[PDB]
Amino acid sequence: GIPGQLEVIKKALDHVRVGVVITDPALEDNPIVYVNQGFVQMTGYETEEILGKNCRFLQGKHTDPAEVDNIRTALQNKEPVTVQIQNYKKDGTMFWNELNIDPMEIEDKTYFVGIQNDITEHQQTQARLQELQSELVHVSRLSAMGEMASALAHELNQPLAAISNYMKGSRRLLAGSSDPNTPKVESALDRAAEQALRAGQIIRRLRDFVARGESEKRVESLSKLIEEAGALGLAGAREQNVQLRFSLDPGADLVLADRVQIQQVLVNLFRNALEAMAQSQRRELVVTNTPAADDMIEVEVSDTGSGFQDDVIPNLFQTFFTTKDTGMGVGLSISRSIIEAHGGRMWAESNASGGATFRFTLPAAD
Amino acid sequence: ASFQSFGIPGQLEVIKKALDHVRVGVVITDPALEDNPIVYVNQGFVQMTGYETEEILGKNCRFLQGKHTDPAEVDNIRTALQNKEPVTVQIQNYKKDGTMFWNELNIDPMEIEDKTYFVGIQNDITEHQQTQARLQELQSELVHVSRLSAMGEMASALAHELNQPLAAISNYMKGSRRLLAGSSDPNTPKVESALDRAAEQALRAGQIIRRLRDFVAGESEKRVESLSKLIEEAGALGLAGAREQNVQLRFSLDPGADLVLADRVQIQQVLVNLFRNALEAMAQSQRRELVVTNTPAADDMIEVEVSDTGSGFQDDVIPNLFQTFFTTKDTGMGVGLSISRSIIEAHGGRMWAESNASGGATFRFTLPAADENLEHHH
Ligand SMILES: Cc1cc2nc3c(=O)[nH]c(=O)nc-3n(C[C@H](O)[C@H](O)[C@H](O)COP(=O)(O)O)c2cc1C
Ligand SMILES: Cc1cc2nc3c(=O)[nH]c(=O)nc-3n(C[C@H](O)[C@H](O)[C@H](O)COP(=O)(O)O)c2cc1C
Ligand SMILES: Nc1ncnc2c1ncn2[C@@H]1O[C@H](COP(=O)(O)OP(=O)(O)O)[C@@H](O)[C@H]1O
Repeated sequence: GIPGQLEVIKKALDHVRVGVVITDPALEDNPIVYVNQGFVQMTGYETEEILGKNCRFLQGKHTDPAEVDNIRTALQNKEPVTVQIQNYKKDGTMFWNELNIDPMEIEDKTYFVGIQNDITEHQQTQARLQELQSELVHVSRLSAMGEMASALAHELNQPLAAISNYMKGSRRLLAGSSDPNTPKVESALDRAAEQALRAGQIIRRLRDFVARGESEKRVESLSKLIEEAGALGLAGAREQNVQLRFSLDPGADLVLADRVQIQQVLVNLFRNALEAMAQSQRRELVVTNTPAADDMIEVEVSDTGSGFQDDVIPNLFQTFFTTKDTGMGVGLSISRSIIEAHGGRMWAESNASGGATFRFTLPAAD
Repeated sequence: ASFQSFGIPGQLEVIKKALDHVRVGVVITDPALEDNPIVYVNQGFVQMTGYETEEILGKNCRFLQGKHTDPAEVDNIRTALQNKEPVTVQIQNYKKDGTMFWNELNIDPMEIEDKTYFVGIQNDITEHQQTQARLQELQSELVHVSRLSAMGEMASALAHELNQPLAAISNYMKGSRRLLAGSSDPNTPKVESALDRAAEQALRAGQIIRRLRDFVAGESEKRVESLSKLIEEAGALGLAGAREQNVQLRFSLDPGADLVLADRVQIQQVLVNLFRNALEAMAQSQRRELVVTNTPAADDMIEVEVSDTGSGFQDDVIPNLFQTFFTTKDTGMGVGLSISRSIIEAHGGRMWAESNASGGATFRFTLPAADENLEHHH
């Protein structure tokens, strides 16, 4: 019968996850007379702390008072109104409330039904999309320059190959020479050939690093990728009189990772450390790996550079945060997302020399 | 008898209407009836699926399933219901018009008195899944582009790295030639000739490496600048070698179409890049002539032209049919031109490329004039 039918739909209402309230405007200050379990879960308030209150109790410091005015106006004219608004859970947490209110007429009596949607997650995701799109535009000039470097490097292969052929041909001809100086010319040529090979390796590394590529997680040696990242990222270090120390542990060497991504994380720490040590009297860079909890391996990169002022540390990883006049402030933000996608954490601290120490973790392999 | 809210039928109507304002899909089924038919459905479900209430009531909800519905996740539901268990699946369903949508389905048993009902909550999350896929594409794109930009930040250090083995090679072969001097072996001149060709290739290599520093910065700020001064300074850097290459320089600069709003350093970089490209383009060429002019243009701009008689830009640039735009190819020079164009556009101007009668290249760009009227002055 009609009761029983009522009981069925009320229980169904408590299973919808959106918040549902009904207010009775014939009662002083338009109080909530019905609330479903969805609104309870959403707001953190118990039913007894909701029923009999006007809905404005969800409002707080950063609630837009003009969108509040939009609500009040719509209700005075018994008009429907949709609004996205700042509300507050019982524990004080802000949520974004997408509010939909409609007048209802039952037996010639007006009620208002409110449907509330917590869209905080939705707004976070949208903000993240906008932010990613913005970071891409932010680094586009530098990325073009990286493309130009890769392309010029590739073009460099051609005269190098020609130099090799000329030296190879020359060695052929010198084979028939009995001149006393002929061994010395051959030595010079071999040494030149070594240099051609080393120039070739620099090009190879640059080009492998910028390639779009496969993106698989695989068993990788930390020793190997630290040296690979160092070859790229630590250029100029010897000339800057920076003392490099890689203190590695062979028992903690294999991780599960996309090696180029871990390389780019290390390249960024290295370039940042060299920049931070530019005006430093002592210049020492230490890289260390150790076993860590939950079958992880922790990598530490420490420098003796200008380090971190007291207010700085909790901003380091924030997108666009930089202390440099020409900074982008994306490097650390991108690195942390790579590390978290590999299942680890990345963090920073001041060290005892007044410089900076960065740590990250990756899962150990077998 | 009871007034309005105080009464049962009034209450039923109020809650019925409330449920119809819930935009989520809500269905109630009755498992005591054959094949567990739907006995209640809200307007939310009507809106979501495209079916009217009359086309829903009395059916088993599997009627939304179709071609690419996962039988695994269907079986998961079937099992869970037989054991009166809550269940959530994300499943593929189809609207009345055949459109596929992603249905996040929450199903719970309800007891009203001693009777079991099932309540199903449906959410179309198709757009949510798309936003997630897009987010992952952008993240992945950023991670890649980020490696490129790390290398871009290191452009100058990369040049320094590459310069060392090249300089060593040149010295080894200069030293070798001295050692060969006065050898009486008849193959010696063939060796010397090869060493010299190799010395030339080493220099070519150095020219290529030097281009890495074309756009290396410093913070940029625009000021009133003299085009003629900019052109002169860029000439001294980029055209040193024109005499030895026997390139004729013909500069028709207009005093009084001279002042622009510009970043001195960036604009010099654009000019030096054009000047170097023009020299390279005119090596192995017949007529060797470089023309630079500046001229008032529309919308308060000044237009600069750099024309050569070289072999053309077809390896580095693809101009559109109207020669109002160009697409850069994946070469050192092509990417350099795209950086130059980006610098000009950040100055408010345009850069473009035309063929000329020599079969060479003409590049043109605009910068805002520091004075609001020329060109209506002739
Ligand atoms: C059915 C209904 C639901 C409402 N839900 C909310 C809500 O979830 N959050 C909120 O801040 N205000 C909500 N309001 C609005 C407040 O109750 C009040 O109308 C608003 O603050 C404007 O009135 P005022 O200027 O007197 O505060 C709701 C109003 C109605 C009628
Ligand atoms: C309350 C309720 C709501 C349901 N909603 C859907 C739905 O929206 N889409 C769907 O494909 N199946 C839905 N189902 C599941 C189907 O009715 C059916 O249980 C499923 O196909 C498994 O049973 P079967 O293998 O006999 O077809 C729902 C089931 C219940 C009890
Ligand atoms: N090794 C380091 N020593 C001191 N400060 C650092 C170091 N690495 C990063 N930082 C600080 O973190 C900020 C953000 O760095 P990052 O995200 O790589 O972007 P950017 O280098 O463009 O600023 C830097 O501007 C600097 O303030």
